[PDB]
This record gives sequence, C-alpha cells and structure tokens, in this order.
Amino acid sequence: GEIAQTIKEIAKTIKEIAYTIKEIAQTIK
Amino acid sequence: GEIAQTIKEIAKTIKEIAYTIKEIAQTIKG
Amino acid sequence: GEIAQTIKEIAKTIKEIAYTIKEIAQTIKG
Amino acid sequence: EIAQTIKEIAKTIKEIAYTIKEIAQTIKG
Amino acid sequence: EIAQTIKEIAKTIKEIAYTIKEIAQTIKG
Repeated sequence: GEIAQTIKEIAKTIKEIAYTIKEIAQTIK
Repeated sequence: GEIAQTIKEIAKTIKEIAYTIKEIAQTIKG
Repeated sequence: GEIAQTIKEIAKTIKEIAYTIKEIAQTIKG
Repeated sequence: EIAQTIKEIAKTIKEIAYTIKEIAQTIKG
Repeated sequence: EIAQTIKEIAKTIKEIAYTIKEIAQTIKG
C-alpha cells in the first residue's frame, strides 16, 4: 500500500545517507 | 490525503539531501 | 493530534537540513 | 510505541540539524 | 511491519547523529 511503500522508500534513502556520511567520516578521520 | 502527502513530501526532501551529501562526499574524496 | 504534529515537526526540520546541506555544497564548490 | 518512536526521531533530527549548522558556519566566510 | 520500519528509521537516524558529530569534531578540533 501507499503508506507502507512511502515509509519503505524513506527507510532505504536514510540508509543511503548513513552510508554516504560514513564514507565522509572515513575520508576526514 | 494529509498523512500520505506529508510523508511523500518527507521522502522527496530526504532524496534531495541524499543527492547533495553524495556531491559533498565526492568533492572531498581523492 | 500528537502523531500529526510530530510528523509536521519532522517535515519542517528535514526542510531546514536540506537547505543547510545545500549551503554547505555551495560554500565548498558552488 | 509509534508516537514515542516518531517523537525520538523528531528529537534526533533536531540534534542533526544543529550539528550540520555548526559545520556550515565553520566553513562559511 | 509499520512499527518495525519506523524503529529501523529511528536507529539509522541515531547512527547518522553520531557520525555527523564525529565529522564536526574532526573539522573543528
């Protein structure tokens, strides 16, 4: 359903952000 | 409908953030 | 209601973050 | 549970918003 | 599960909050 699919999309995108910010932390530290 | 529309707006904004943070990571990466 | 108000607060804060990360990208690289 | 979890998310996102503003301010002329 | 997905989002956002603080400390330190 539309609510479930949107929440899944949010969860996936937040995990992408978490991976990118970890890559930034690795480049800097 | 208000809940569906608001969480869609949140999803779109988070996708904007995901693109920008990747641009930042790439500029600083050797 | 509490759920509606919290989701509104989340949406507003994420928009603030999206603008700050765009300002970081602009300051670093334009 | 749902109300409390989304309140926790709202608070954590406000913490992130403060930290990202600190980063933006340090690098800005 | 809606509750479980929102809990997973809350956990990922807490990871992001920690990582961004580590980045801010390395840049400002």
